[PDB]
Amino acid sequence: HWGYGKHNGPEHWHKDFPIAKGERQSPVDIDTHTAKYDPSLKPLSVSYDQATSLRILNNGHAFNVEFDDSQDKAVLKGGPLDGTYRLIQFHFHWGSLDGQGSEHTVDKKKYAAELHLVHWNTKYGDFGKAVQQPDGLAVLGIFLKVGSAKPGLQKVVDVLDSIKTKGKSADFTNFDPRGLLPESLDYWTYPGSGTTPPLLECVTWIVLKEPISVSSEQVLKFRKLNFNGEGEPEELMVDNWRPAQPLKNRQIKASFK
Ligand SMILES: O=c1cccccc1O
Ligand SMILES: [Zn+2]
Repeated sequence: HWGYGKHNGPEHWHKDFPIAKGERQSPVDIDTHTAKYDPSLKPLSVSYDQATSLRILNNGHAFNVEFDDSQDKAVLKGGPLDGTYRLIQFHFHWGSLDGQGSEHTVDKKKYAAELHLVHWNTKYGDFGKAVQQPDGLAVLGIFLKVGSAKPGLQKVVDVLDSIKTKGKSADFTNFDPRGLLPESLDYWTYPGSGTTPPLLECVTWIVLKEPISVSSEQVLKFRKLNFNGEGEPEELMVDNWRPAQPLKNRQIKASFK
């Protein structure tokens, strides 16, 4: 089955998921000079005050912090979006070394990691119906650089010992994802896809310009997780990023001058 190794990595995905070579795949390189300011974009509205986290799960490719999405509680709207998108989960992608790990790149620069806050369009009733639609998802992408610690990340780092291997979960209530956001909500946006199989082309990407800083100790702890299940040979969960894909017939728009 798919993964991030030599034999089952991103270059192989297209055999089981032909949409891998589709017209609006993600991630992409953001060429900052070629991304045009769009003064018709709105400010992003991130309303996470009532977000209810439930659980954290190692799914064998990342860890997901899952939210209760059965009511309108943690929503994204505005910016490029029409309508209301509900947060369902966040996760990260990261590297084996600080010099790589992000999925999106900025003028070919790779950040140490990238956070994805996944939201589904509430006009489609739930996540599963939303991923049958070209405007089903909105993903807020936030870059991580290594420097100062992010205090709001620490509750996540500290629970990872308890979900080391694939299939493990832990209760993870009362986690406030506002503590993962940078100061500025300036963003780039484009139409694209999920970045893991099944790579569905549902996503309005909203990629914040400002990274967050995390400490070397915080990212080191991500790197102790395992792709494998308990009792299987240990394979460190590192380099769980898909490289930049061809832009094709798309324009990346900037919310800022
Ligand atoms: O960020 C993601 C969002 C939606 C679907 C699939 C995979 C991802 O990494
Ligand atoms: Zn992701």
